[PDB]
Formats: sequence, structure tokens, C-alpha cells
Amino acid sequence: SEPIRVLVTGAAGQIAYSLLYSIGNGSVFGKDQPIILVLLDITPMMGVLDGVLMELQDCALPLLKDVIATDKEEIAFKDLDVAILVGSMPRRDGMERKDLLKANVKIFKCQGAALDKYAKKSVKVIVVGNPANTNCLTASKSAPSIPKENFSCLTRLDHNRAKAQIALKLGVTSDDVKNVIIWGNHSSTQYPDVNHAKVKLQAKEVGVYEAVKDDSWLKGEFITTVQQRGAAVIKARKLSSAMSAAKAICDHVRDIWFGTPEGEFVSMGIISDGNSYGVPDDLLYSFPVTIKDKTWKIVEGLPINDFSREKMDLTAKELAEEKETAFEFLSSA
Amino acid sequence: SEPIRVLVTGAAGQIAYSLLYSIGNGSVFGKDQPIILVLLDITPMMGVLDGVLMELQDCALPLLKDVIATDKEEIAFKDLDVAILVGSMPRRDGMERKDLLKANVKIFKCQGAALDKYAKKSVKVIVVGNPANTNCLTASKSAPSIPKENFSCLTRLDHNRAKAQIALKLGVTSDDVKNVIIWGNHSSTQYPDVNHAKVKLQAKEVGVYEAVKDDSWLKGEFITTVQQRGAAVIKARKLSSAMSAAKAICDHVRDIWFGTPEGEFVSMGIISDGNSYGVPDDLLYSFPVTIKDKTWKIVEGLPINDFSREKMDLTAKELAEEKETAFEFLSSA
Ligand SMILES: NC(=O)c1ccc[n+]([C@@H]2O[C@H](COP(=O)([O-])OP(=O)(O)OC[C@H]3O[C@@H](n4cnc5c(N)ncnc54)[C@H](O)[C@@H]3O)[C@@H](O)[C@H]2O)c1
Ligand SMILES: NC(=O)c1ccc[n+]([C@@H]2O[C@H](COP(=O)([O-])OP(=O)(O)OC[C@H]3O[C@@H](n4cnc5c(N)ncnc54)[C@H](O)[C@@H]3O)[C@@H](O)[C@H]2O)c1
Ligand SMILES: O=C(O)C(=O)C(=O)O
Repeated sequence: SEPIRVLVTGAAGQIAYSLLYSIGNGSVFGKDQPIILVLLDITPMMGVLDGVLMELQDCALPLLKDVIATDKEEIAFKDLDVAILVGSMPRRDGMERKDLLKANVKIFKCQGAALDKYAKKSVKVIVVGNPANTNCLTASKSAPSIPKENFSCLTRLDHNRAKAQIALKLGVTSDDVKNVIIWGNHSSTQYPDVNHAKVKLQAKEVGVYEAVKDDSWLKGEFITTVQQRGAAVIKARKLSSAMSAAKAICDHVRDIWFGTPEGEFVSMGIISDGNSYGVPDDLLYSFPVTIKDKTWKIVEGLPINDFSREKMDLTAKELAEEKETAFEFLSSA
Repeated sequence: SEPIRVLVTGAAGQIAYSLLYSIGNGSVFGKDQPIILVLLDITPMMGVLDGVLMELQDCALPLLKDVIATDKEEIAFKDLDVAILVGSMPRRDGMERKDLLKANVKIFKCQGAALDKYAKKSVKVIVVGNPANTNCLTASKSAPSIPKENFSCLTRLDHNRAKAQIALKLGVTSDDVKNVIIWGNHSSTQYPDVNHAKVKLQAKEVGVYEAVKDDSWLKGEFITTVQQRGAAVIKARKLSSAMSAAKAICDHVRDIWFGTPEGEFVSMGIISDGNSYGVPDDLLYSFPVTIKDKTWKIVEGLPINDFSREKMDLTAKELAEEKETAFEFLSSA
């Protein structure tokens, strides 16, 4: 197959350091799919990039057709098929994802403008840098010639985190848990919804509530754990998550590239235009979706209880607030 | 279908951060091999170690059955099926990763002692932390009940780098290169030998001397390039060569676990007793081996030309010296 052009921004940083190996080894786009890898970062990090290039050569990765290290937008965004937007200022212990907004939203406006100008119209754009949803939304709106649908942000890490807490609670495997949902914002108001989740017990596959038999936990400690998870990792490590962040990016892009498995949906921040869940349009909200032929579709018919109604509305409300701040700031100049 | 117990020491830093995902991924011990990862680091790094533990859980790895974090030797080394020894004292620019001997060999003396008392007798121990060969030797000497053959250190990174250099020189792929050999010490006197090595050049296996047609380069710049590679990545990145080291450690441990491909030998530091290559007995030196049923076997009968003889001998002298220096210290008290 002809090579696909995949860009990873902030390529000299931690997340990228934990991710380039998985792209180059074929575990993301396919064991036989060659990659033209494009690596963007700032001028003073170009020497770090060169160290990463020698390490890629020392890792035996033949699927890497070419590896382009650059600090130029013209080169970085040209003809891409995939854009992994990581390049961003990370928060530190004590900060919410919301400060970083003014600092980072400006970067995603220019990058959305760079995609629109230089990348293919078919590009898949994956936004990881914080605030992901708002960053996501801003970049998307500075790329009017690229379908809204090609813009996604990462809630897969929160998804994976929710599964790992279920597996640990029930003493099960991560793969035995399925259909946990991460609704709304990639922030501490995220709703990790296990109402439609399934767990494989030895006698039969049951609902997560039925298998846990602890409603308080599921609506209490379980919610807080997942929500504060990013902040807890930073508090311990003194660095943002990277190993777990990179892996969720691999899972998110693979599910885009290869589709979701029969009877299963995954969490994805996407544009909310047309949803049927009572969520305002024009937001970059995380929904449970099924993917096929690289195209996502929100899962419909999920029964929403009262407890889930509220929670879902609180993340949307929070997302509107971030939308208001970033748009006031980017127009003001 | 039961799990195995693997220890990774120095779990709170660089190399381990790039390596643990590949262990719990199933890419080392097999896609149906469940693992319990045991992470060991010193007391002051327990904060950071808990965040790595959180990241590991957050990757949602079905095979990763349990993850344990401790600063206790009695917990780390209990009932291990595999021990990866990374923890140690660091290196950097200004040369060569020589002086570290006396500041790292105490660590490994202690660590062999714990394996001796707590570890299964069948443990496989891979020594990575520098001085790799001499730390290796010290640990085996302080663990007299665990078979000396069960101990090995890592020359696989130098071996992997060597293949990439040949691939680069010729314009071919790294996996088109077979049977390079890393003779000796993991240091600047190492001997990266290609006399017995093969390359697939234009769909025909030929002989790397035959393919390269530049004997001066193979005996000059290739050798120094492979010996100075680690220092070039570290001066470019300002951080260790973790991504490539993580990959060479997986190579080394997978080949131990599942054996070498038919027709192929790999490089790995082992106990020298009885070799037929003119190298002193009771040394931990790298040789070419074939591996079957988790048991290495030095490849006998390779003709040693004169250039090779002073080089293998030169590496040996250095290793003899490090042996002197390490043991007088440790016995001194
Ligand atoms: N959505 C998620 O789950 C998620 C998870 C983890 C981290 N993140 C976020 O991802 C972002 C990436 O930071 P990190 O964790 O890798 O830490 P990091 O600081 O080590 O890496 C960031 C990299 O971005 C580069 N960079 C900065 N501005 C840039 C620009 N304008 N163009 C290109 N590159 C630029 C930096 O030089 C650096 O190399 C942070 O905002 C972090 O909070 C998001
Ligand atoms: N053989 C090879 O090919 C090779 C290649 C690269 C690096 N290395 C060596 O690997 C080692 C690890 O490097 P790194 O980049 O991860 O360094 P690092 O600083 O990032 O990590 C070392 C870790 O060892 C821990 N440690 C120190 N003493 C310990 C002890 N007694 N018990 C347990 N943990 C202890 C430290 O607290 C730290 O967490 C170094 O010795 C490095 O030179 C070997
Ligand atoms: O730390 C953060 O901001 C994250 O988004 C993360 O680690 O998932």
C-alpha cells in the first residue's frame, strides 16, 4: 500500500517519546502499512529530535519510509493523512486543565489554519493537548475546508482508566469490561458512565452495576477516581501521564483506522451537531460511538437515568464556559 | 495458563518507563502469557513509582494481572521467574561509561544476595545498569545457589545498533542483517564483529565484508560509531537512550524465553567458563550464542582472524581489570 503521512506535534516531548515506537512498529496503522513520519516541535528542540531519529533507526522499524524532523508549519502539515496534535504546554500539580486554555488555544488556532492550508481534506486530526475539547473545537473552526467529522479529541485515556477501575474492583481483566462511556469534557467533570457497560463473569456476562453490587461506589469513589486520575498521576510523577496517554492515542487512532468490534463502542470527543442525547450542538463533546470505514457514528437508544442526565448536563455547561472564554480571547487580539 | 512473576529494578526512571508497556503488552513473553510486574526502586522514588503503577493500570492491559511497587528487597525478589536489573548509578558526557564500577557494584552484590534467598532457583536475570558486565558478575558471585548460566547482561543494544549501521551504510534494512557479534564488554572496547555476519543484498545473501567493500570502514568508523552511539543519543537528547534500550531488552529477554531463529545467533554477556575463544574463565563477557529451551549455548567453531584476536583480547584485559577493581573494593569492606 502507498505510504500514509502521519504527523506528531511536540515530537521532542514525553508523550511522543512514548508513542513513536508504536506507530513505527506497525501496531497502529497496520503491520504492512508504510508510514511517512513527520515530527514537529520548536527550533530549540531540533537537536532532541535528531536523538529520537537515531533511536528510531536503532529500533529496527522498516515500516518507517521516511522520518521528517522540522520546526516549520509549511513542512509539518503538508499533505497529511493523520495529524496527532500533542504539542502543548502541560499543566502542573494544582492546575485544572482549564488554565492552559489561553496559552494553548492560540496554538490550535494556527495549527487548524495550517491543516486547512496544507493538509489533505481527508486528514484525520487527533487532538490531545489540553483543554482537548476546546482546543479540538478551535482547530476545527480554523479549518472550514476540512469536514468537521475529521476532528476528534482524546477521551480514550479516561475510557481506559474507567475500564481499569472496573477490572480491579471485580478482579477481572481489562478486556472483560466493555462499553464503559466517557461523556462530555476531557476534564474533572467527565462522566464515566457504566450504565450500559458489560463485564464477563465466569457464569455469564452481566451489567457492571449488577456485578459490582455497590451503587454508591459506582456513583461515588469510581467517578472521582477517574475524574481526578490525571491530577493524581501528575501529583505522584511530577510529570503528566505519557505512557498511558500514548497507548490510548494508539487505541483511539487504531479504532479510527480499523473500526470498533461487533457489539462495542468507544469514547470519542467529536462535534455534537445532531446528537439525540439532549446536548447542545456546536460543542466538542465526548460520546459513545461505533466506527466503520474510518467514519464514526454515535450510538443511539441508550437509556439515560436521572443521575446520568445531570452529570451529562454539567459537563456540557462547563464546555460552554470554556467555549466562551477561548472565543472571547481569540477575537479580542 | 498461569501467570509469571517479573521484576524490573530502577522502575522509577527513563529505561523502565520506556520498557514496562512492552512487558505488559504481551510482546515479550507472549500474547497469552499473563504477567505480574514487580517494580522496585529506592525509598525516595516511591512517590514517582506509584504514578508509574497508576499509568500501567491505566493502559488497560489484559495480560497485566497485577502490578506491585516496593522499596523492599524481600518483596521485590520473592518468587521471581524473571528479574530485570536496571536500577543503578548514572552516566553522561565526558566519556565512557567506565567509572561506575565501585559506585554500582555494591548494589548488585546486595541484589544477588536477595535473589539467592528469595528468588526461585530457576530465575533468569538480565543485567542492564552500568558497568553492565561487571555488575552482572558481582550479582552471580553473591548468589551461589542460582545457576551461573541463569545470569546475563545486555549487549543487545550494541548488537542492534551495529545492524542499523550496516543497514545504513548499504541502503538496506536492519533485519536484512544477520549474525553480527558483540564480543566482550558493554563499553568502548567492545568488539562489534561482522566477519561471520550476513546481509541480504539485492535478494542475495552475501557477507558483510563482501557487501560493504570497505574494510577500513568496518575496522574503523563502524566500530567507533557503534561504541560512541550511546553518548551521541544522550548528547542529542540530554536523556538516556531508553526507547532503543527498551527494545534491545525485549529482544534479549524474548530470545531467552523463546529461543533464537534457525541459523541465527545473538549477542549477550554470559559466564565465560570453558569457552574455546582464548578468553579468561570466570568472566562475564559477550559472545554469540544460540538459545533453545531457555538455555544459551556459545557458538563454537568460529574462526578468529588476527584483527579479531587483538580486540577480543583487548576487551578481555579491560574486563580483567574491572574484575580486580570491583572485588578488592567489595572484599575490602
Ligand atoms: N487528552 C489526554 O488524555 C492528555 C493526556 C496526557 C497529556 N495531555 C496533554 O498533552 C500535552 C503534551 O505535553 P506532554 O505531556 O507531552 O509534555 P511535554 O512538555 O514533555 O511535551 C510537549 C512538547 O510540545 C512541544 N511544543 C510546545 N509548543 C509547541 C508548538 N507550538 N508546536 C509544536 N510543538 C510544541 C514542546 O517543546 C514539547 O516537546 C499537554 O498539554 C498534556 O497536558 C493530554
Ligand atoms: N547495557 C545497555 O545497553 C544500557 C543502555 C542504556 C543505559 N544503561 C544503563 O541502565 C541504567 C538505567 O538508566 P536510566 O536511564 O533508567 O537511569 P535513571 O536515572 O533514569 O534511573 C535509574 C533508577 O535506578 C534507581 N536506583 C538507584 N539505586 C538503586 C538501587 N540500589 N535499587 C533500586 N533502584 C535503584 C534510581 O532511583 C532510579 O529510579 C544506567 O545504569 C544506564 O547507564 C545500560
Ligand atoms: O495530565 C493531563 O492533563 C491529562 O490529560 C492526562 O494525563 O490524561
